[PDB]
This record gives sequence, C-alpha cells and structure tokens, in this order.
Amino acid sequence: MNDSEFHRLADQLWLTIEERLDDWDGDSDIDCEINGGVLTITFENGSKIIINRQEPLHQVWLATKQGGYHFDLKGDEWICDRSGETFWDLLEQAATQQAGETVSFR
Repeated sequence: MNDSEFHRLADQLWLTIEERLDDWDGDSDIDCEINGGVLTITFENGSKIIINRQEPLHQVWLATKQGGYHFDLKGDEWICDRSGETFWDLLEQAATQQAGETVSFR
C-alpha cells in the first residue's frame, strides 16, 4: 500500500467510526474520544476499545478487552492479519460484549 492511499482509507475509517459512535443512541452510555489521533471508546463498566494507525505498516490496530487485532486493506476492506476476520465484525463483537447491548452498524 502506498502512504497516500493509507492516509485516504484510514481517514475514511476514522470518520465512519466517529460518526457511528457519536451517533449511538442505545440504552448504554458509550463515549468515543480522539487523542493524539488515537480513538478510545469507553463503556459504562470502565472497559475500553482503542483504535490506532500504524503508519510504517499501513495497518489499523484494534485493542479490546479480549485481545489485539492488526488489519491490512484487502479487497476494499480491513482484514485481520492473523484470522482474516473483518474490522467491523471484530469491533461490533467487542463493543457488544463490552456494552452488554447489541452494538451493530450493518
């Protein structure tokens, strides 16, 4: 991947995460903040999900209560380099588990 394409696609992903989380209107209180470019989602139980860019690798990284997941862009989608699972599936699964309420943007 080249650096400019990474900037373009990561910017897009950042906007999508921010809008989806800032627009959340379910029962649970969920907050999302951007600090030093890093997104942190905080849940009522104190747990968090952290999303950051790894520029030299052209990857997006995800840290949840359960684990860590590193993503490459493959065929127009962010895909975990260890399992093949998609960024949005892993993020939704973790946010649903950590909020105790369905967090779904599909």
